[PDB]
Amino acid sequence: GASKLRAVLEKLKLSISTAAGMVKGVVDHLLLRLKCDSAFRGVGLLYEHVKISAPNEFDVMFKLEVPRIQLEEYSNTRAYYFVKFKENPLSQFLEGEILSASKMLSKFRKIIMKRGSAVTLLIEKISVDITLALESKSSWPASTQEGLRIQNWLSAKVRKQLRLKPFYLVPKHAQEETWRLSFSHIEKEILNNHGKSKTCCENKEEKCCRKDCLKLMKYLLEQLKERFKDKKHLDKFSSYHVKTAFFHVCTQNPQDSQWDRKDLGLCFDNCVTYFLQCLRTEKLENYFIPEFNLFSSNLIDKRSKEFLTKQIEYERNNEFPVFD
Amino acid sequence: GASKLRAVLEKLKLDITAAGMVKGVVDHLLLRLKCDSAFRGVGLLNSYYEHVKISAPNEFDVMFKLEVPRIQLEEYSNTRAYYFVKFKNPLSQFLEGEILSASKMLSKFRKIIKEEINDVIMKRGSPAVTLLISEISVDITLALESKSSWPASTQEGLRIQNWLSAKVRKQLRLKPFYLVPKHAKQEETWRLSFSHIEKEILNNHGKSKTCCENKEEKCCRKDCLKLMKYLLEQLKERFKDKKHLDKFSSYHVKTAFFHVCTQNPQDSQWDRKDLGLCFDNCVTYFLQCLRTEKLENYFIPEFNLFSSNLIDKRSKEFLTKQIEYERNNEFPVFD
Ligand SMILES: Cc1nn(-c2nc3ccccc3[nH]2)c(O)c1C(c1ccccn1)c1c(C)nn(-c2nc3ccccc3[nH]2)c1O
Ligand SMILES: Cc1nn(-c2nc3ccccc3[nH]2)c(O)c1C(c1ccccn1)c1c(C)nn(-c2nc3ccccc3[nH]2)c1O
Ligand SMILES: [Zn+2]
Ligand SMILES: [Zn+2]
Repeated sequence: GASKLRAVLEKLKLSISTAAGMVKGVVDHLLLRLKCDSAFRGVGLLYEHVKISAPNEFDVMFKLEVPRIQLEEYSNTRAYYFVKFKENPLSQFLEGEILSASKMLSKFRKIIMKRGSAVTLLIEKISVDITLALESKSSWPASTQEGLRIQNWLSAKVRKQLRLKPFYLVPKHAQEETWRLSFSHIEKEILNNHGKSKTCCENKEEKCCRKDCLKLMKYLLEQLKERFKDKKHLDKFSSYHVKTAFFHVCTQNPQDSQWDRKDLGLCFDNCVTYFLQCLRTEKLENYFIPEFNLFSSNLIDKRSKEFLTKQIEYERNNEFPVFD
Repeated sequence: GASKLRAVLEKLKLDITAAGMVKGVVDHLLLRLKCDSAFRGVGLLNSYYEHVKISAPNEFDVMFKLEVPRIQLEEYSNTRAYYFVKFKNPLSQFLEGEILSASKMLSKFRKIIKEEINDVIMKRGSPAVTLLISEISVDITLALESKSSWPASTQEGLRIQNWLSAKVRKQLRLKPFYLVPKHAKQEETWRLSFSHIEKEILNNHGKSKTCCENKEEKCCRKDCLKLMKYLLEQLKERFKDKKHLDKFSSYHVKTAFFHVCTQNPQDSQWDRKDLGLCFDNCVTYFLQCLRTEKLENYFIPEFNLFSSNLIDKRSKEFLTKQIEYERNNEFPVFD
């Protein structure tokens, strides 16, 4: 039954660098204007399409390095932090000793169109969501110590090299002045360098279906969210849950031969299965922050997960009619 | 006879505390050099110390790097490896016309180091300075760092695509390259250096990313390289009172080994069980390079390390005879 999945992927691919050229013009302009300011002088780039079905909705991130940062964990949430400082161009945005996300974002929007993580620009069909992020080159927070468990797949050496890279903090409510950990750069680097073999997907002998499986999962969730957009059951699910579950599946299946392209049908099915399991048991560990449960009852209620479970099982039993 | 090979490797493994002493000197030198405007951005390539000889644990090798932004290279004759350094300036005090003088820069480098050393002893281009700590030796090399694109002479080198992948080769070529002062057969030229890339490929050396991180994936690449280098070191020692082997170096061994890695890209061609054959096939390849007088620089394909203009055929024939004898008699020089 994988032929239908292949048809779906063909249609998704036929739907580019033009629109991105327009977006690039606008983003370079905005970054120059921001760089003229004392507080955002170090602003910089770390295009991405959050929804695979929306080729004209872009997502970019403006970073800003914060040297010698001091993090205060909010409420043992493992993912949300106050940003204190350990000579400070962000002093304009302090509320006591904490960097205020409110003031910083207010000024950021000022320099920058439409309304945490911060601005939606139009450039008649193209939309661009811009998120502000602090960059830190300090070691990763202690809540990540047991995350990114790629040692049996991409290797312990790669894990060390990745953990030597910066981490990011985006403004997000937990209490209004908290910042949330972001590792989207690591997710991207893994997705584009995803095999146990370094030449994975560089030759016919070593073609795998990891990326295709992820795209099919994201498209399944997007189609289901669209179809039931009039109900509220699926409003809290996002491609972040899909990507986290996909990375967990990659950890469970670390060999390239478990992702042979010929087995797309099974591989995708496996992905679906794991996601469904996560829904039923209400457990989806953040891939980088293992004590953060994205499927906690404090975040998504039981009924929403049961509804998504039923809809997905229906789709799989009927060869995914929502793909059409 | 692979058991003897593994015995040799065991003995080579069995103090490197010594580095401590090395570090103590190195840091201090770097402190002093950083007070000068010309050497303001000096640092360690980074690992403070390396060893060019597997059998000289007290003989260390250090590279001090210094970034030259907006560098302009001009290739000497068509050497493909040697260049004059010009600029597109804290180094303007060493400028002879429009070209950076290796002689003046080196003179100042060693002057500063000598004055700092006096507060260790100094021995009199590339290993700019040799310091003897206590009774421990440290060869220090000055290198310019350029973060611009690699020179055009390297465009078809580093052919690791079928071994370490094309993505890895692109990432490696995005790293800086280095220029070490070195005279050419002309005394104000600089020679390309990629020893950082060499270290990276040796310590991340398999097609599989988990090569040598578990029992199922142990390969014998590093052991074959160690055995080749020990073979050369022992042969150069045994015949050091003749000049026949003075021009051969661990660089030749390493270059030939990397070529063999390109020829045998699969981890299953380096299974630890097959150490004996793998090493043999390394020796053979090196031998081939000696007979045909051809050993392309792994990063600069048109620079022939075994050219008749660099090493004459008498030396290559002597080394071939010695190596073939050793291989036919189960390597008694290892003892
Ligand atoms: C990925 C992502 N898909 N996505 C999405 N998928 C859709 C599918 C159909 C229709 C609409 C859709 N919208 C979305 O809205 C995000 C955002 C995001 C995208 C861009 C900018 C900001 N946010 C995000 C979220 C919802 N959660 N999240 C996150 N939760 C965390 C918890 C702990 C630690 C880190 C965390 N990161 C995150 O990054
Ligand atoms: C000679 C040498 N050419 N070379 C080189 N030639 C090039 C030609 C074109 C492009 C790049 C090139 N790089 C190089 O990088 C060295 C180094 C070295 C190191 C530090 C400073 C200067 N050169 C070295 C090594 C790698 N081994 N080695 C050595 N092996 C020994 C074994 C036994 C006994 C003594 C030994 N000495 C040694 O001298
Ligand atoms: Zn692949
Ligand atoms: Zn190995």
